[PDB]
Amino acid sequence: MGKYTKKFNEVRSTDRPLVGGKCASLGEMVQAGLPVPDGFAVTIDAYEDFRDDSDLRAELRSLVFGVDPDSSKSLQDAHDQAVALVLGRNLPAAIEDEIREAYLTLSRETARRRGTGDTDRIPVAVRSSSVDQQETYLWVVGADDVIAKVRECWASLYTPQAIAYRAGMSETDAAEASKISVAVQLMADADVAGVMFTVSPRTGDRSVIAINASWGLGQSVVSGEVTPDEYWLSKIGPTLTSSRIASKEHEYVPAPDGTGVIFREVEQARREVSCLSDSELMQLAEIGLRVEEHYGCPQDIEWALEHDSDGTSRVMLLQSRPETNWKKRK
Repeated sequence: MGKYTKKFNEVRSTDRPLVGGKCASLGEMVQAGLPVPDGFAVTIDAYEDFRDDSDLRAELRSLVFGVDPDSSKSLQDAHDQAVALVLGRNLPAAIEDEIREAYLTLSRETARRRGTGDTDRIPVAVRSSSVDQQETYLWVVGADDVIAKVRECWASLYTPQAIAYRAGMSETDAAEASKISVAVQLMADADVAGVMFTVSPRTGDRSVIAINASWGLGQSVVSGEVTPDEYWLSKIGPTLTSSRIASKEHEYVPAPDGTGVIFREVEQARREVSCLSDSELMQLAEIGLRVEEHYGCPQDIEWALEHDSDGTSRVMLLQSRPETNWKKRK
């Protein structure tokens, strides 16, 4: 059937009926040639056919429609019971196996691409996706945890707040507002990571690109636990105009078992070397231009770079927002 998961490369914008907003979002981006972490959507029908396999639907509705919406003890109660069922009832085999298979596919493809161990335990993020509250689990490892966290996502539909808000609506609306999708995406396993601005934070010059980069996970650069290398390009060209290479003393990497990060020392030989090649700056610079023309304002981008087993450098776009000062001023 194939009804329950869809790879990101195949999700379009016009798939909002089946994957929701966040996921059709990520779909248009890949489509616009913006390289977001690879993964798949768990489609709205995974949750839908779950609640329809037994009386589960009637009972959750009953619970939501039952509540004293001005009593907190009423919301707690309904929340508790609702969640127990959402994590508890049997998941239909067709749903479970497809989610399992989609994850194994991602893990094997990735282990091939990264040229790392094919151990079916690739770390992923799992994040909820309303059809029109964000739940996020990071560093999820193995098919069992993916299934477990996908269910947690479905359960977050039944917070005190979320219940109270649907308890109001017409049955139609609550049914439509109970639809959910789930995104399963690679955690980065960055060789180099960092941030990029398509405007100078300092001057508000919108004709330059600033990249701050360090070894391993972007966390060391985002949290200021390392002194990054700094590069400046002009957009016209693009032309590299300036670099400043630091002693990069620490990095974060994935934990071996994939469940967290670990802080460690960058060994001598790598500390004072430039962590981005001239071709990689140009890759990054080009993605910044794409990303900024897509959104239509200057960006503050968080990126990662992986070197694939064959050798090609692959840039991942992890997050992106308007650059704050440009925005503050405006």
